[PDB]
Parts: sequence; structure tokens; C-alpha cells
Amino acid sequence: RMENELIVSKNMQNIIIAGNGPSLKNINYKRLPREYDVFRCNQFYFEDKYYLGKKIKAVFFNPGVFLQQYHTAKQLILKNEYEIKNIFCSTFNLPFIESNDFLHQFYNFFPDAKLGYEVIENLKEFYAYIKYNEIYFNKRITSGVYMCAIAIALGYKTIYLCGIDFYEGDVIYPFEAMSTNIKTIFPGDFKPSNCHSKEYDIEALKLLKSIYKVNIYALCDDSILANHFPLSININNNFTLENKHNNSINDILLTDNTPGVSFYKNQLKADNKIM
Amino acid sequence: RMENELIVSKNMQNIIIAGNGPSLKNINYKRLPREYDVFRCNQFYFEDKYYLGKKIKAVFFNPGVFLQQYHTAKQLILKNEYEIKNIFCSTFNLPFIESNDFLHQFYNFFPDAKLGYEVIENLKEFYAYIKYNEIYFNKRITSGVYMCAIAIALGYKTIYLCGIDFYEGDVIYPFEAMSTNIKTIFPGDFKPSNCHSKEYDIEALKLLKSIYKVNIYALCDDSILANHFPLSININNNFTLENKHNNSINDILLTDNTPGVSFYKNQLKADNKIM
Amino acid sequence: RMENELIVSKNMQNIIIAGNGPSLKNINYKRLPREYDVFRCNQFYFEDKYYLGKKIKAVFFNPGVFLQQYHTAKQLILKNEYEIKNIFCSTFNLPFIESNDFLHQFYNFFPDAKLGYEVIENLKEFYAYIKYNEIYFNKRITSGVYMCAIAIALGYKTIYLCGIDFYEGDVIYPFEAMSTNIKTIFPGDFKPSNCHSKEYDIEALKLLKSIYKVNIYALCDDSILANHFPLSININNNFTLENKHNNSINDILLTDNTPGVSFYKNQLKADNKIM
Amino acid sequence: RMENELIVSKNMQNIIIAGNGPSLKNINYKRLPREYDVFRCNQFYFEDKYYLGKKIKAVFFNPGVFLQQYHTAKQLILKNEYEIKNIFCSTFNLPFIESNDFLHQFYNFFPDAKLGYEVIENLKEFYAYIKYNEIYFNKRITSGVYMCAIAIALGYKTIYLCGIDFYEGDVIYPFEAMSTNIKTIFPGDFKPSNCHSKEYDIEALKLLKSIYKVNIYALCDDSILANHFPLSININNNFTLENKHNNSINDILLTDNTPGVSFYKNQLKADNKIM
Ligand SMILES: CC(=O)N[C@@H]1[C@@H](O)[C@@H](F)[C@@](OP(=O)(O)OC[C@H]2O[C@@H](n3ccc(N)nc3=O)[C@H](O)[C@@H]2O)(C(=O)O)O[C@H]1[C@H](O)[C@H](O)CO
Ligand SMILES: CC(=O)N[C@@H]1[C@@H](O)[C@@H](F)[C@@](OP(=O)(O)OC[C@H]2O[C@@H](n3ccc(N)nc3=O)[C@H](O)[C@@H]2O)(C(=O)O)O[C@H]1[C@H](O)[C@H](O)CO
Ligand SMILES: CC(=O)N[C@@H]1[C@@H](O)[C@@H](F)[C@@](OP(=O)(O)OC[C@H]2O[C@@H](n3ccc(N)nc3=O)[C@H](O)[C@@H]2O)(C(=O)O)O[C@H]1[C@H](O)[C@H](O)CO
Ligand SMILES: CC(=O)N[C@@H]1[C@@H](O)[C@@H](F)[C@@](OP(=O)(O)OC[C@H]2O[C@@H](n3ccc(N)nc3=O)[C@H](O)[C@@H]2O)(C(=O)O)O[C@H]1[C@H](O)[C@H](O)CO
Ligand SMILES: [Cl-]
Ligand SMILES: [Cl-]
Ligand SMILES: [Cl-]
Ligand SMILES: [Cl-]
Repeated sequence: RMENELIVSKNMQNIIIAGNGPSLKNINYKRLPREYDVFRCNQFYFEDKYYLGKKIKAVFFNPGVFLQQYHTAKQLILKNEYEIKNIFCSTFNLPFIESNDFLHQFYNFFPDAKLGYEVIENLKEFYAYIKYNEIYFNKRITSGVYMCAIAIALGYKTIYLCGIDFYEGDVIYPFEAMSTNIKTIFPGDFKPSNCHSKEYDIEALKLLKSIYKVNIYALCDDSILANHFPLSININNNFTLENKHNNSINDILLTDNTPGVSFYKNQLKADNKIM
Repeated sequence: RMENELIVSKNMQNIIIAGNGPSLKNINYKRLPREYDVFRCNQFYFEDKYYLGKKIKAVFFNPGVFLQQYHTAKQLILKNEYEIKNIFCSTFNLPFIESNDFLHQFYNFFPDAKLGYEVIENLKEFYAYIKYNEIYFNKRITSGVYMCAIAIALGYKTIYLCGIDFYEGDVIYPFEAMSTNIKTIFPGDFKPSNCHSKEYDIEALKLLKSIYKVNIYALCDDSILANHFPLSININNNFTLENKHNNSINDILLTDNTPGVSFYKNQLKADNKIM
Repeated sequence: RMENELIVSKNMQNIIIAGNGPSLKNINYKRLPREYDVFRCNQFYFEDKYYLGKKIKAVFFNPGVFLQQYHTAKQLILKNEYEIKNIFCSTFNLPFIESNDFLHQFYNFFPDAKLGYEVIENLKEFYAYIKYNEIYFNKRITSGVYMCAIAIALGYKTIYLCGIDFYEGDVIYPFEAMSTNIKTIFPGDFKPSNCHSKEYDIEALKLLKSIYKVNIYALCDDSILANHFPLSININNNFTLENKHNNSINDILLTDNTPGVSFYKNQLKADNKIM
Repeated sequence: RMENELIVSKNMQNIIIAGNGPSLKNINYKRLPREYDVFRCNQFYFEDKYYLGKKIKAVFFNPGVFLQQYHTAKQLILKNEYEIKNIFCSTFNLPFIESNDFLHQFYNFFPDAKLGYEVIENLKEFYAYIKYNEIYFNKRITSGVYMCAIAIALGYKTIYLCGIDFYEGDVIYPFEAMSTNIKTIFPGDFKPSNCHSKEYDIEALKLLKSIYKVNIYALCDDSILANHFPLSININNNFTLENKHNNSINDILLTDNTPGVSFYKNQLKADNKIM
């Protein structure tokens, strides 16, 4: 059971938004607010401990691996590894990014998931600005930034960021990113595309804050992000950091070649080749 | 004249749902409630007697033979063999099961029929669960189970099942299933696909009951089903079991090669080949 | 200027519906009611006199010659030959009759015309009955019958028919039907297809009358129709029968090969060939 | 930030509509009303001085160069050369003018732009008249006329025209129209197509005035237009005519070959070739 709609009440407008950078391991838990929902993205479940607990308000996955991630999320839920209230596909509704067939058939395959573009399109000014920069300049926001936009569109007012490290330093992930299954799905480093940049993520985040009037804090003392956004105040909060049981799902799940999966992958192949 | 909409009133929420297994011949009529509507599916009219009377609230047919079954149902009605209030196509809205063109043109060809998926999609949790199991695991519910889901979505509260025998024993149909017309339409046994299973039907039925809070009884004392669902109480009800007149329609009707039928079959061929 | 919507008021529910049979020349004008709207179809303007006056409430044209007839109607209007309040394309929304592209682009080309199927689809029982007979039996109603269905759907209550002669006798049209332009558009008799029949038109008309509870009269004393529907009562009405000026449009207009007409005819060719 | 909707209030219904003819240089500023919005089209920014000031209520661009003009307009705005409240694509929704894919994907690429046809389609009589003349007679209104129709549909009541000179005389543009970028985008005179005409523009403008009851004035004393529409009264208004800074954008901007631009141009090529 997912939520039918993600509704933010006026009484709790705090959101923690986590990337999967090394600083996920170095959160200052004293700086978390008393109440909050959590957003995670992509390979968050690769984490060896529950760095932000077991309750995820929404997870966010990219269209190119959505089939596998949707199944992985359903297994995380069934195996009681996490509680996941909503599942988004991080989308822009641009036909050189998401194929017509992918968008058309999305809800047919994933009836309880949500296309992210349907939420961020409501941020009119920000949405036009990201499309203009994508189309004409080949600049794209990362999932951390996307999740912020989604949070703002859904009516959260204070964002606390962590695991956002702009792919700098020698540790680039708090885990092995080139796991066996990642290698299989996309045959042969796992580094960001040229369309992504620290400067652009930062500009986009500053724009979200200036247009929509929300507050953005950092949580990780020793992270690059904290040089650009203020660390949240140490309010002496405590946290119980729990380990993952040993046979936790720790790699993206593969799918069996059923008639439906084969149909899906056939189509996805055909138009990923075109794009 | 079909009904425009199937509306269940609070005063009568009982539904009898019949498969076409051998136990259709062995209903304990004393266990039927006083009031009820009846759902039948597929080759129900192959029956040699009116095992559940002449008044069918809805019939349900699979997309692959819908053209012939729609015509057969219109002839059953015109020949006064049955009264049929509604006609559904048992559908899931998955493009590896029902082609885009089939779904797109459905109401164009069959303006007074109803696509079943438009009704079961409202059972959000159950609908997501059947799609997940279909796509990733190649498990599909049988029409008996589908009809239960439809009944629950339309607001029936108590289901009595019969003719559901999970394809076990040596009698598999209370009639000849490989009739001349069945053989012609689909050129050469008539046994269920590997995607269907007793275990899955049962799990899906138990899930419908636990999510939507309805009651499911059996009607056939000597049937496998009764080992999994309680027999309905013997309330001493009586039934007049009527024979079919001799020249009853007893096989699926064939269609003439008109411009419309040829157009339809041409298209259906083209994309059944793709799927 | 066409009407945006054809709205029938309770105070005037009379409609005269004219085919283009020989009996158009033999209307008994004494039998017309005091008040009425008029529907005409196809090559009505071939008439040498204004047999039903100059004011047409709606005209009805077949999809296969709609482009030329739309232009002809606009010229009839511009040249003050008739006043035409509405223009329909007599359609069923069946893809072996009207191509997907024709229906999709209809309003793009003809923004002030109306697709007839959008009106008759509201006659649920009658619409299902004509589709069933078209698809499975290759029986189609003629435009006279279609116009009756449209009238009934729009809320007219009494129909007076004329120019309906079921293609019987030696005079089949009160004019030359194989005119020069008819010959050109559709290169080489102008007789009805096998899908049309007197028996079916009559059955369909009797059905419209029994389902929707309206009255259908004849106006032509010496016509076949009057053997099946009652002649309207001689109420001593009078009529001024006016001649057409000599240079009246008397043949369907041809179109120039503009970029738009060529585009249109290219597409129409491509999928008339498929159908 | 564009406006979400262009809303005309009852208190200000005046619009200045400028073509890019030589008479843009010869506006009689004494004849402008006290209050007004301004519409400009196409290569307006080629102007060497701010002939109508810096505040544009809407700009209008043709589909065939929309990609470049949209980017040019965003740069005019970012560089503070103009303030542009709305951006329209001058469209008719005819598939031989605008491809299906162009219209389908329009808002995907340009989320804050507006398709003009969605506004002028509400002028029912005028819209049917321009489509009839386009399709059957290959007559098309120019952007000046289109902008008038848009203004009337949005509820402006008095139009003042300038820069409309029907491509007559020896000066045809108050600037070089065959600039380097114009030459590149559309490889090798810049004169109007045969579908455009002074007579038709004038007839269409007179029709807008007679159907929708608005007033149309001229502003340029020595222009052809003033022989067909009355010059606005000299009310002794004054105007500060400002020069453009030297490094003003003065040619249409070219786009970089990003994945999105290449995708877009690939598609546009494919179906401009078909049309
Ligand atoms: C190879 C490839 O495709 N790498 C991309 C990567 O360029 C980036 F597009 C992103 O991010 P991904 O690395 O998974 O990590 C999630 C988020 O954590 C933050 N982060 C992470 C590590 C780090 N050192 N500094 C950081 O700031 C970023 O804000 C990022 O959005 C993404 O969606 O933005 O997704 C991955 C994959 O497409 C994805 O993992 C498939 O499931
Ligand atoms: C060859 C083939 O395609 N067999 C399938 C069969 O695997 C099964 F998919 C089903 O069922 P079908 O056998 O017609 O019978 C209808 C229902 O009766 C119940 N039943 C029947 C016999 C039995 N011994 N034990 C039972 O439990 C099942 O719940 C079933 O759903 C179906 O839609 O579920 O449909 C048929 C045909 O596609 C259909 O007849 C075409 O018109
Ligand atoms: C060759 C061809 O295609 N003939 C068909 C004809 O079979 C018939 F389909 C019809 O009728 P069409 O003859 O024009 O005449 C209009 C109506 O007048 C009535 N009538 C006419 C003559 C007659 N002797 N007895 C009659 O009853 C019929 O009710 C008919 O519907 C039609 O749409 O029903 O349309 C024409 C053409 O497709 C059309 O003219 C193209 O513009
Ligand atoms: C080569 C080509 O395609 N020329 C066309 C031209 O035939 C005409 F279609 C138009 O007009 P364009 O010349 O740009 O000028 C804008 C408007 O100013 C008015 N005017 C201009 C000059 C003049 N001497 N007398 C005038 O009356 C007209 O009302 C016109 O609508 C148009 O959209 O109507 O657009 C251009 C281009 O397609 C456009 O510039 C691409 O960005
Ligand atoms: Cl996989
Ligand atoms: Cl058949
Ligand atoms: Cl022609
Ligand atoms: Cl370019």
C-alpha cells in the first residue's frame, strides 16, 4: 500500500533530503529537527546502516532503471527493510529524456507510482528555467535538487540536506557503486554526466529558495555543501543509528525475463537506441 | 438494451460468481441466499441446463475471443436463452496482454460493453498487487477471481462461489470444451496457461477479502474450493433447475467475413503476432 | 456563420427530412405542418426548384466527399442560394468506415462543422443496434434514416419524410446523378451499395419510433414510403414553389490543388486504399 | 517569469500592434493613446531604437523559427533589452502548416509559451473564415492581422497599427532582413509568400472589425495603411525615443547542437520535408 497522494499538513513542513554521497555517513544528528519526513533516491538501500531510519516518505528513481528499482522497492517493503510511502520516477517530460512510450505506459506498468514531472510542472517559473537550461545549454539538475523541487511543490517549507557532495574528493560514494547488478544492467566507473555540475545544482537550489521562499540547511559539518548552505543549528537532538541485518538487499534487483518484462525491455531498448 | 451502469444498492449486496468447472453441476441450492445477482464468464452457455437460472447480471469475456463472444451474447439475448444486463471484457490494461489498438477501438466496436480494467483499477491496492505479480512473476488471476474483484469494486459485499475447481481431477469441464467452433477459431487440449495457479487464485481471493472486508463462501459440497472457503449455510432454499431447449446455442458463434469483421481480425492478427 | 449548437425548443419539435429520391418532386404541400425545420443531405442542391424552400436547418454529407461538399455548402451560402444553419458529417466512428486521421483532423479542417456520431452516440440502444448490424452483418442505414436518428437525438418529436423511395422504380433521382463533377471525383451508374436495403431502413426507422417515442409521417402520396408510414393529414397548408435562378450551383464543386487540399487528398487516398 | 494568462481589464482595452515595415520608423507619437499594451512579432528586436519602448505585452513568432526565437526572447529578457510578458507561437492548428509532433510537443519544449490557435479558435466565425480561405484558396493572414485577432480574442477594444506596409515601395524593412543568422538558419531575398496579400489582410481586418465591434486606427501618416484605416487623432501625446545600446542583440540567435536541440531539429527537419 502506497499513499494515494502525498499531502503535507501546515503542522509539519520539514523534509530531510538525502543524496548518496559520502557525507551520508557523517550526518550531525544533533542538527535534525524534532519532526520531519525523509526523501531518498536511487541506490539509497546500498547503505550499510539506517543513516536516516527505516521510514521513507518518498523514494525517487530515474526512468532508465525504473523497472528494476520499482521491483527493488517492493522487495524492500515486503522484506520489512524499509517503509516507503510513495514512489516517484524523476522525470522532466522531454522526449529526448523520456520516450513517448515510457511516459504513455508508465501508469499501466506502475499504477501506484507517480511521475515527478506532474508535480514539478506546478513550479512554473522553476520548471521553465530548468527546461530552458536543459534544452539550450545541456545543463540538468541532479536528483538531490530534483527532490528539493518536488518537496517545495508539495508544500514543504524547510529542507535539510545531506549526502550531497557534488562528486568531489576521493570517496565519491559511502559504498561500492559498481556492484555486480549495476555492472550487468548497464554493461561496462560510475561518475556523473557532463550535463550535471556543482555550480548549476547550487544556482538551481538558490533559485528554488528565492522564488518559493523556503529555507535550506545543511546537516553534514565536513561536507562541501556546508560552504554554500548554512548548517542547521545544533539543537541537541539524538538519533539511534541502527545496523542493517546481514542479508539486507544491498544491490539493485534484477528482473526475470517474463512476457511483461521482455515486452518492457524490448520497447525501452528500441527507443533508448533512438535517443 | 444493456444497463448504462451496474449500480449495486445497499439493500442487495449478494453476488453468485460461477466458473465453468465440473462443480457447476453440483451446486447445493439450499445454500443460496434469498436474493442475489449472478456473474458468468466465458463459455457459460455451453451448460446443458440453467444451473443458475436465465438472468445474468453481467457476463465476462476475454479480449482474444471478445468479438465472437459479444456476438454470441447478443444472439443468446435475441433468442431469449438468457437475459444479460451487462457485458464486460476482462482486461488489465497492460500492453503485452491487450494491444493498444484493441483498447483504443474497444468502445468503437462494442459501444454498450465495458472494459473491466476501468472498474478494477479503483481497487488501488489489489490492482497494484496483480500488476506487480503479472509483470515481474508471470502470475495472473483466473476469470473467477477477476469477477470477484469486479463485484467488490462495484460494491457487492457477499460472494458465493461455484464452478471454481482449479483444473483438478479427471473431469475438467461439465461439458465438451474442445467444441467444433473452439477448435476453428484457435486451430489445434483446452488447459489453463502456466501463469494461472490454484495457490495464486486463493491468495488473491484471500487478499480481496482482507483489504475490502467482504465475505466469500462456497456453494459446492464436493469441490476443492470448499477446503479453502467455508460452505455457505444450508438455509433450505429451493431451486427450479430448468433444461435448455434442444436447439440452444451450445458453442461459441463464428462471425461472417464482413468488411468490419475482416478489418477487426486483420488488426487483431497483426498485433497478437507481435505479442 | 453556422449555429454553435443545434438547440430544439419544446415549442417547435417538427422536422422535415428529405432524401433526394424522385418523390421530392411530388410532395403534398397541404400535409406539411405549420412550423418546421428542414434537414437535407448529399446532392440536395441538384434540385431544379426549391422543393422545401431556401432555409435548411442542417445539411448532412458523407465523409468520402466531405471536403468538396463543405466547400459547395459555403458557396451555396455565399451565393445566397440557401441559408444553412449547421453542417454535419454523417459518421459512425468505426475505423473501417472513417479513418483515424479523418476523424482526428476533422475539426482542424472544418472547425464549424459537426461530426454526426457525437450526436447519435447518445441514442444508446439504437447506436449499439446499428453498430452490431454494421459490423457483424454488413447492414448500414441510409442518410435518410441517419438524419432521423440525428433529429431524435437533438429532441425533435415529429418527423415528416419525403424524397425517400428506397431506390425502386425507373426514376431513381429527380435529376441527373452522374453529373460531370460526380464522374470526375470518383472515376467510372450511381446506385446504392449492398449494405443498404429498404427492409433495414424500415426496421431501423420503426425501432427509432418504438424506443424514443416520436411520430413518423410520409408527405408523398404516390411514394413507396407511404405504404409503410402514414401520410400526414391534409391540413390545407399552402406552399410557394420557387424556381432556381439559372446559374444556380447544380453540381458538386471541385477543389483547387492548394497545399491544404493536396495534403488532405493525399492522406484520404492513402487510407481509403487501406480500407 | 512570463504571465500565466494574459488578462485584459475593462479599464484598459487599448493595444498597439506593430509590424516590422518601414513605417515603424515613422510613427506619429502624438496619436498614441494615454494607456496601452504593445504586441510585437518576429524580428522586432532588429530595430535600432526602441520605437515602441521596452515593455512588450506579448511577442509572436512563427513555428518554423520558434526554437531560435524563444531562445532570442529569453536572452532579450535576461540582458534587460526588453520586458516581455507573454510569448506566443502564431499557429492555426492545420497539419500542413504545423506538424502533429510540433503541436504535440510544444508545451514540452516551451512550457511558458502559448499556442496562438488556442486563443483565436474562440473567434468562431473569423476562425472558420480563415481556415476556409487557407485550405481552399491558399490565402493566409500575415502576423499583423494575426496579432489583431489575438488582441480581439483576449478582449482588447481599440487597435492602433503601425509597421504594417503590405510589402510595397522600395524600402521593405527599416533594417537589414537578410542578416547573417537569417541566411544561416534558412540557406539562400526575404519577401512574403504568394499566400499573403494586401487585399486579404485588409478584408480580414475589416471582418474582425465588423464581427467583433472594435476600432482599428493607423499611427503612421505616410504609410499605405492610412489609406484604408483612419489615422488616430493627434492628441498631442509625447514620446521619449531611446536608442539601443551598441551591443544590443540585433540578429536572431543561433542554438548550440545540444541533445535537446538536435532531437528537436531532427524531428522538425523530418516533417518539414513531408510538408
Ligand atoms: C553513472 C550514472 O548514471 N550516475 C548518475 C549520476 O550522474 C546522477 F545523475 C544521479 O545521482 P546518484 O549518483 O545516484 O546519487 C544521488 C544523488 O546524491 C548526490 N550525490 C551523490 C554522490 C556524490 N559524491 N555527491 C552527490 O552530490 C547527487 O545530488 C545525486 O543526485 C542522479 O540521479 O542525480 O544518478 C546516477 C545514476 O543515473 C543513478 O544512480 C541510477 O539509479
Ligand atoms: C485454453 C484457454 O485459454 N483456457 C483459458 C483458461 O486457462 C482460463 F484462463 C479461463 O477460464 P475458463 O477455463 O474459460 O473457465 C472460467 C473460469 O472457471 C474456473 N474453472 C473452470 C474449470 C475448472 N476445471 N476449474 C476452474 O476453476 C476458473 O476460475 C476460470 O476462470 C479464464 O479466463 O480464467 O479462460 C480460458 C479461455 O481463455 C476462455 O475459455 C476463452 O473464452
Ligand atoms: C453511389 C453512392 O455512393 N450512392 C450513395 C447511396 O447508396 C446512399 F448511400 C446515399 O444516398 P443518396 O443516393 O445520396 O440520397 C440521399 C438519401 O435519399 C434517399 N433516396 C434517394 C434516392 C432514392 N431513389 N431513394 C431514396 O430513398 C435515401 O434515404 C438516401 O439516404 C446515402 O448517403 O444514403 O449516398 C450516396 C452517395 O454516397 C452520396 O450521394 C455521396 O454524396
Ligand atoms: C521570408 C519570409 O518567410 N517572410 C515572412 C513574411 O512573408 C510574413 F509572413 C511574416 O512577416 P514579417 O515580414 O516578419 O513582418 C512582420 C509583419 O510586419 C508586417 N509588414 C512587414 C514589412 C512590410 N514591408 N510590410 C508589412 O506589412 C506584416 O503584417 C508582417 O506580418 C509574417 O509572419 O507575416 O513573416 C516572415 C517570416 O516568416 C518571419 O520574419 C520569420 O521570423
Ligand atoms: Cl534486469
Ligand atoms: Cl470467427
Ligand atoms: Cl475535387
Ligand atoms: Cl540555429
